[PDB]
Amino acid sequence: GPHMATGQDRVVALVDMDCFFVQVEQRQNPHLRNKPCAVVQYKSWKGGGIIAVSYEARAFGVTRSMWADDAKKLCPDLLLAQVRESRGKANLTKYREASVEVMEIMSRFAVIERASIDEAYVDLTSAVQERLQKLQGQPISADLLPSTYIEGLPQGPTVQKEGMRKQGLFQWLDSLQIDNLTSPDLQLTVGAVIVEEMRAAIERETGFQCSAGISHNKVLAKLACGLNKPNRQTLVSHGSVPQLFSQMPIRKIRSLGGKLGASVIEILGIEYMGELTQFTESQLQSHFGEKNGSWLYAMCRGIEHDPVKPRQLPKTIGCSKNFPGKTALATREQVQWWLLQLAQELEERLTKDRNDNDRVATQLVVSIRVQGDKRLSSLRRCCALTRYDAHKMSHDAFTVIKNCNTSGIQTEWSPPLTMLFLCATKFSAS
DNA sequence: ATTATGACGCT
DNA sequence: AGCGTCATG
Ligand SMILES: [Mn+2]
Ligand SMILES: [Mn+2]
Ligand SMILES: [Mn+2]
Repeated sequence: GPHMATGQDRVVALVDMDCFFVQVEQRQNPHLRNKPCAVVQYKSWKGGGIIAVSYEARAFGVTRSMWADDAKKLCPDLLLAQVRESRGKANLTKYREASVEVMEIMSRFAVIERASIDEAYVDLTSAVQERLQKLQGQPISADLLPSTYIEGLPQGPTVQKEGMRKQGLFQWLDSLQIDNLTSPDLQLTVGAVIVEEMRAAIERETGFQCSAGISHNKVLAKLACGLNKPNRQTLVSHGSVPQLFSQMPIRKIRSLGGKLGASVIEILGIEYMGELTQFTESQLQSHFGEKNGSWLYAMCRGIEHDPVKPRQLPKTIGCSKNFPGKTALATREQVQWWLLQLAQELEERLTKDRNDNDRVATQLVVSIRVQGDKRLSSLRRCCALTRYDAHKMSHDAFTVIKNCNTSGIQTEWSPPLTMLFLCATKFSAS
């Protein structure tokens, strides 16, 4: 009735860089621009594993996780850029620095939450109130929203993509009641104006294009961002949620793409996010736990309260390498050499971090995988991180993993190691 | 033999 | 603390 809280109090955007590592490489090498191209890690095994794909190449079926040799079967003219290798491993510094460029631009408009190397949520509620006070009642011109889709429109009583985008936007803007600064649809619209400006600033100042979603919470903003890529933004209003969710597979919503979403589907006998509305909050909590159940109950109605956290920097700084199949580490000298390689990269990144961000890590986490273990991590052990020195860090990691060697020979390592991972955590202002 | 990250929930 | 899940450039 009048006391139902519809979760329309915030304006939240999710900005995601289009095929990010590809764009970084295309900015650096103009010969790659506007071409089918992909970014690969390594090269010897099947041409390298693809981790990013330009939209031109996606049209040929090239995807992330493809081996480049297989991708070349789909797209023989595919161009490839390789991630830098340093100390025997992939080194992603170039992409982390490019990410910082984008994040610093976004931070000029509002508080952001770094959600990945190429995406950030934006809490625009306050910026929207500001812009609405500046608009002094003036209507919102379509010219202010030149790359915005309104999800669900056009509807009701041109066969070109841009024509439909414009028709839907016109329908939306024509319905807009711009006379109260408290309408959630108006607030979302102003949010989209701001996101147009933010995306223009990112492209002007970095060369990088991005997509974005604008809605009332993080989950809807992320979902919205995916609806119209690349180089476009999408507004998902509260009112669009019933129709949008009525045919939305459950796995498309962030956090439901894995085992939990599979159990929602199997236990409840449903397929689409909207079907969740027919269950009581207690029913959902009974199957999926109190937190998940309350979250699902609100989220299938378009409502979620998870805040945009004020955090532009990563909480951990880590280094990892797999040693698959026959290249697993089987001698103590091997394990120690690779721990040193990882620790040297970690030292370099940590020292840069301390200089840039006025903080120091205080905990070192060591994770390994042993051959024949199905898990991603066989074992995790922590120890104190008291100095940014790679030799000490690698000695300490060896000390906390040494008792895993079930070999009679101390020169051999059994069972061989298929993964090493060093992660610095628990940062403190320095 | 996708690999290299990173956040967060659970107990 | 150590383990598992989700995301996935
Ligand atoms: Mn992206
Ligand atoms: Mn992303
Ligand atoms: Mn992606």
